[PDB]
Amino acid sequence: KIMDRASKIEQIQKLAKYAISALNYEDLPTAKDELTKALDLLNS
Amino acid sequence: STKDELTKIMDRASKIEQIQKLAKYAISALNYEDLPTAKDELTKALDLLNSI
Repeated sequence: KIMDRASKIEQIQKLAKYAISALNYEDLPTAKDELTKALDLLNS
Repeated sequence: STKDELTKIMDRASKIEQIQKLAKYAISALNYEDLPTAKDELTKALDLLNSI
Protein backbone atom coordinates (compact mmCIF):
# COMPACT_ATOMS: atom_id res chain seq x y z
CA LYS A 1 0.00 0.00 0.00
CA ILE A 2 2.89 2.38 0.80
CA MET A 3 4.70 1.52 -2.45
CA ASP A 4 1.33 1.68 -4.27
CA ARG A 5 0.61 5.21 -3.04
CA ALA A 6 4.18 6.21 -3.94
CA SER A 7 3.48 5.07 -7.51
CA LYS A 8 0.25 7.11 -7.60
CA ILE A 9 2.28 10.17 -6.54
CA GLU A 10 4.82 9.36 -9.30
CA GLN A 11 1.94 9.33 -11.81
CA ILE A 12 0.70 12.76 -10.63
CA GLN A 13 4.26 14.10 -10.96
CA LYS A 14 4.58 12.58 -14.46
CA LEU A 15 1.25 14.18 -15.53
CA ALA A 16 2.48 17.56 -14.31
CA LYS A 17 5.70 17.11 -16.35
CA TYR A 18 3.62 16.22 -19.41
CA ALA A 19 1.62 19.41 -18.88
CA ILE A 20 4.78 21.52 -18.65
CA SER A 21 5.94 20.00 -21.97
CA ALA A 22 2.58 20.53 -23.72
CA LEU A 23 2.68 24.19 -22.67
CA ASN A 24 6.03 24.68 -24.48
CA TYR A 25 3.86 24.25 -27.62
CA GLU A 26 1.00 26.35 -26.19
CA ASP A 27 -0.97 23.10 -26.40
CA LEU A 28 -3.66 24.25 -23.98
CA PRO A 29 -6.17 21.38 -24.38
CA THR A 30 -3.49 18.73 -23.67
CA ALA A 31 -2.21 20.55 -20.61
CA LYS A 32 -5.79 21.14 -19.37
CA ASP A 33 -6.58 17.42 -19.62
CA GLU A 34 -3.30 16.41 -17.93
CA LEU A 35 -3.70 18.87 -15.05
CA THR A 36 -7.33 17.80 -14.63
CA LYS A 37 -6.17 14.14 -14.47
CA ALA A 38 -3.41 14.97 -11.98
CA LEU A 39 -5.93 16.76 -9.74
CA ASP A 40 -8.56 14.03 -10.00
CA LEU A 41 -5.90 11.46 -9.09
CA LEU A 42 -4.50 13.49 -6.20
CA ASN A 43 -8.07 13.80 -4.88
CA SER A 44 -8.53 10.04 -5.07
CA SER B 1 0.05 48.69 -31.88
CA THR B 2 2.93 46.34 -32.66
CA LYS B 3 4.05 47.19 -29.13
CA ASP B 4 0.63 46.59 -27.60
CA GLU B 5 0.42 43.19 -29.25
CA LEU B 6 3.91 42.35 -28.03
CA THR B 7 2.74 43.23 -24.53
CA LYS B 8 -0.08 40.74 -24.96
CA ILE B 9 2.27 38.03 -26.24
CA MET B 10 4.46 38.69 -23.21
CA ASP B 11 1.48 38.63 -20.78
CA ARG B 12 -0.33 35.48 -22.02
CA ALA B 13 3.27 34.08 -22.25
CA SER B 14 3.88 35.12 -18.61
CA LYS B 15 0.68 33.31 -17.63
CA ILE B 16 1.85 30.13 -19.39
CA GLU B 17 5.22 30.33 -17.59
CA GLN B 18 3.38 30.76 -14.25
CA ILE B 19 1.26 27.66 -14.99
CA GLN B 20 4.46 25.71 -15.73
CA LYS B 21 6.08 27.05 -12.55
CA LEU B 22 3.07 26.01 -10.46
CA ALA B 23 3.30 22.50 -11.94
CA LYS B 24 7.04 22.40 -11.08
CA TYR B 25 6.30 23.48 -7.50
CA ALA B 26 3.63 20.79 -7.22
CA ILE B 27 6.14 18.14 -8.38
CA SER B 28 8.57 19.29 -5.66
CA ALA B 29 5.83 19.37 -2.99
CA LEU B 30 4.90 15.77 -3.86
CA ASN B 31 8.50 14.69 -3.11
CA TYR B 32 7.60 15.56 0.48
CA GLU B 33 4.16 13.92 0.15
CA ASP B 34 2.82 17.46 0.74
CA LEU B 35 -0.57 16.81 -0.80
CA PRO B 36 -2.40 19.98 0.28
CA THR B 37 0.28 22.25 -1.21
CA ALA B 38 0.39 20.24 -4.44
CA LYS B 39 -3.38 20.27 -4.73
CA ASP B 40 -3.52 24.06 -4.28
CA GLU B 41 -0.76 24.54 -6.85
CA LEU B 42 -2.38 22.30 -9.45
CA THR B 43 -5.73 23.98 -8.83
CA LYS B 44 -4.23 27.46 -9.35
CA ALA B 45 -2.44 26.19 -12.46
CA LEU B 46 -5.68 24.85 -13.94
CA ASP B 47 -7.60 28.04 -13.07
CA LEU B 48 -4.94 30.20 -14.72
CA LEU B 49 -4.96 27.96 -17.77
CA ASN B 50 -8.78 28.18 -18.06
CA SER B 51 -8.54 32.00 -18.02
CA ILE B 52 -6.46 32.14 -21.22
